[PDB]
Amino acid sequence: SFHRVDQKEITQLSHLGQGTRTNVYEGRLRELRVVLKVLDPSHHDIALAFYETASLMSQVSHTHLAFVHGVCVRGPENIMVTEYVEHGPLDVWLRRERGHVPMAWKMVVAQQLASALSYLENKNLVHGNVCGRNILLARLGLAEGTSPFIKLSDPGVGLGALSREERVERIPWLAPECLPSTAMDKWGFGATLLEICFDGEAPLQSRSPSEKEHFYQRQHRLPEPSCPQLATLTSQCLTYEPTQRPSFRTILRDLTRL
Ligand SMILES: CNc1nc2[nH]c(-c3cccc(CNC(=O)COC)n3)cc2c2c1ncn2C
Repeated sequence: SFHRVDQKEITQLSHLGQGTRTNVYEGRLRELRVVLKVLDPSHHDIALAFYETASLMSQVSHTHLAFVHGVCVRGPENIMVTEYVEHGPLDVWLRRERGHVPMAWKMVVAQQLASALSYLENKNLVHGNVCGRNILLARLGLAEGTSPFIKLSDPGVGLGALSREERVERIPWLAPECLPSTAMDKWGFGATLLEICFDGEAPLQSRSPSEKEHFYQRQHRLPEPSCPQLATLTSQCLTYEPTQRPSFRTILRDLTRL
């Protein structure tokens, strides 16, 4: 279930970048500034995983979740119309501001992200693509006495429809059980906290596919974060056994208790 957008209602503007089986553009709806996620020419199983994401995102509402306006489906074209968030992806921003992002700023982002994921967990919904690229900055929190404001974006094509090579490319955000899950987002959240702590440089992100697969096969563990208040929590989320990961209710409480 999602809103159908007619092709006449959307205008495509400049290219923002590439996603998994997609090209992202700034656009106009009706006029409202939006983002257009244009799926590549695809088989039906890929387009169905794109529809499942649009349906998931159309049935949720949370202050830290990005809005989905609908989907344009006509012949070979599939375009998801999503919320344009003022300052774009968190990973890109963190890399530009490297060395100048305070610890307190990172803690706020962590709590907002846990609140969005606690909301999804309570509705028994899995995101499957938690990473810095999918976290959007609505407010920067740069001025004295202000705080950042993030929105978790849609997960794009569902993990279940991707190739093994594409899953390997998602290491370290990919939960290890997904390599060959109501707990996969806890691992994705933990790897995103490391990515945030390291100013947008996630561990392993540069390693070759075979090096990434060996790390998981041997159950080597990711580094401790540079934020000392997040070390216990990241270690608990980044456990190979899925049943040992804490719930987002616990994660969100553990963050408020710091
Ligand atoms: C400003 N608002 C938004 N910007 C976005 N950029 C991307 C995006 C996606 C893939 C690769 C890149 C990297 N490209 C650059 O660094 C060059 O910059 C143009 N960027 C998605 C996205 C977005 C926004 N609001 C909602 N969403 C989903």
